[PDB]
Amino acid sequence: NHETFLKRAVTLACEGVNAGIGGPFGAVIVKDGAIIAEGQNNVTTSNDPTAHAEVTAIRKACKVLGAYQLDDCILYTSCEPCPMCLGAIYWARPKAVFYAAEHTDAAEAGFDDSFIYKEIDKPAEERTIPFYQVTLTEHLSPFQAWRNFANKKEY
Amino acid sequence: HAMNHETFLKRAVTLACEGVNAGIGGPFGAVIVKDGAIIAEGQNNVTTSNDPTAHAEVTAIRKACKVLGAYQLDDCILYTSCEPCPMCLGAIYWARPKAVFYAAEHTDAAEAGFDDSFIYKEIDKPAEERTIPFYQVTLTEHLSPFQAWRNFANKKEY
Ligand SMILES: [Zn+2]
Ligand SMILES: [Zn+2]
Repeated sequence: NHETFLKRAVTLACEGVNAGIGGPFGAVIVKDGAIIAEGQNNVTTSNDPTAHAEVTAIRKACKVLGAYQLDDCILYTSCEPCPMCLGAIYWARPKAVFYAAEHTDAAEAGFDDSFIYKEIDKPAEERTIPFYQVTLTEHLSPFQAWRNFANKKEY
Repeated sequence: HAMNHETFLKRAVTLACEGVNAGIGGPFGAVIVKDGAIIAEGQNNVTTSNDPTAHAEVTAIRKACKVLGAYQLDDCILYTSCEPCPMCLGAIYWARPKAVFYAAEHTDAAEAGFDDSFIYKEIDKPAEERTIPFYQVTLTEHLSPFQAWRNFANKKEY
């Protein structure tokens, strides 16, 4: 069944492109043998650069589950997750990920997937989008608030 | 009142503290600035929105794009209370603001119990050996989406 679900993700990626929804990426999230949510890249039609197929599928699955974690779920994606989506997977915590195409296939199609992976390893200020650290005396204050917030929900 | 980077970062830190104390979510805040003014603010809201992608930076990016009616953050600067985790660093690169300023570091988030540092380390592990394993499966049709894209005349690049 892993192949079946991955084939569905690839079909969704093609359909997304051909219907003008977005980019060539699709994803499916499964739990207990049932698809709980699907996603297609929809960045340009939703004015949301975070609306990658995997992110969209994660958001929709979490809404169906009424949860912020993907306990016992498997994510199937048409292409290896980019850094944003790999991060989203680690915050959502499904049990496994299956993918077909690789980041190099996305890069060959003109996308920044590979470039972003490489930017992570560059020194912060030399990144194409520079990242500057600034010292603030109260930079740990949010963490102190968190420690003292009795009704917190960990994530 | 002259503004500087520290002033926008302090607003991000205030948003992080107030987001925790109002029960919105985690100890992280962010603001997006354009033309010297804040155009969107974000607070981590993962557990109240049932959305593990709702980090402060992602929320601020989403809101700013809605304000601008765009999917890019042309000429914007992002200020965040803590160094972006891998998800948010990726979101920044897909949104394309000009620069990012941050106060606390990934090590501070890790010391407070968050997975920020862990995820950066996981990127470098072989896919199948990751704590959340990533399995590549060969499908004959794996390039079909990209062929569709190359042939879709009205595509909008991003
Ligand atoms: Zn992605
Ligand atoms: Zn983040």
